[PDB]
Amino acid sequence: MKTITLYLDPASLPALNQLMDFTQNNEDKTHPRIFGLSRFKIPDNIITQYQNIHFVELKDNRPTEALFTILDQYPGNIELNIHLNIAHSVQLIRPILAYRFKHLDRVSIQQLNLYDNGSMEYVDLEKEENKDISAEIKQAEKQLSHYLLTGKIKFDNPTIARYVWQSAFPVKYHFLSTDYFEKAEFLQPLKEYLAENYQKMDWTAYQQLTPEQQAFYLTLVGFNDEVKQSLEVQQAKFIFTGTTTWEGNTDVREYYAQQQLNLLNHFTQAEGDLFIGDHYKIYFKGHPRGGEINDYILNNAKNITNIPANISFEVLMMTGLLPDKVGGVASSLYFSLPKEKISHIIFTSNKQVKSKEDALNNPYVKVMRRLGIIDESQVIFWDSLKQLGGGLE
Repeated sequence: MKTITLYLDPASLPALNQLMDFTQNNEDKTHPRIFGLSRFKIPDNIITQYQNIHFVELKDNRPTEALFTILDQYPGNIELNIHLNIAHSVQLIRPILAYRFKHLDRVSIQQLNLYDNGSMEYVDLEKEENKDISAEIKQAEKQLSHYLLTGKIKFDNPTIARYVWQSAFPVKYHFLSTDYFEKAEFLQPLKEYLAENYQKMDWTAYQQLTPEQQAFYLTLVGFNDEVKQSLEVQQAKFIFTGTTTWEGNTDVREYYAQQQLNLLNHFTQAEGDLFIGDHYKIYFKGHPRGGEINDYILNNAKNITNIPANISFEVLMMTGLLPDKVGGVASSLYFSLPKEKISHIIFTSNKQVKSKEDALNNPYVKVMRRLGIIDESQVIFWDSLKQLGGGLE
């Protein structure tokens, strides 16, 4: 038999873990590998070090049928070692299970490794409170058995279905928040069911790699030496999280840049309501779609160091380079952060959030509040902050 390893993820955090897995096994130059990581282009000069390495696109959270052509190149008995995004696991595995169904004499599933997308999974699990979780699990197990057999996907509970793979295959889950599973009383039947099949995401894997593997990993994830050096200064560090625009009663994008500068001043200036201290070196993490707003902010906040948007907070955590403090405009990204690193999260106006009270009801904010990761006082509504000038700095 031949093992083929498939790395599938439309998002970021599962791919970062899967690229770490690849790096840990990167002395094996010929192990068949299929990469379907929509957000990560593996550089040519890595690809050409490997044989039997293949690439598939994802569409609508499934590998395209081009996957079948690759698997057809392995005519013997093949075992699939599959890495997946938990939230998207059902769609991602569908063409794999379709291929298995068609080649049942030679294709088997060796094991699954599944990784959180992010706050998604937790926001979705919260919607299942008050259900009979034991009964939801058992029904999903039966519907998965039908899926693996007849090929008909229908889950009464798509959220719980993400967690019943052990009923069919060997599986390991890698969770952003094991505390959630262990402290959400309503999920105790699921926590017990998952048994030894889950662990916390391994944020220190990078530190155990050889120096050459560390460099390899940084190349895989697009974390170049310029940005890395900028984050190794022996000083306290604060990252401001930028946004795009919000409901400010104007379409003028410059207004939203100026207002984000005002929010930044409340962290950087002693006069600010959110003052972090004069001893922090300031960084800016623009929203990936901020575009020219990010240029406006960088230009008018002179002493700030830009962190490009492709460098996620998780890859900073994966490499041990998270700053000491993070604050600014809110996003579900904050769910991934250690509690000690979160300063203040500022909510802007939209359809669902028009006040601090609304912000406290935000779905990921609610999970974080239950887990004790933030206090309500760390949640700020944007227009509660007065206009504040910058400094000569």
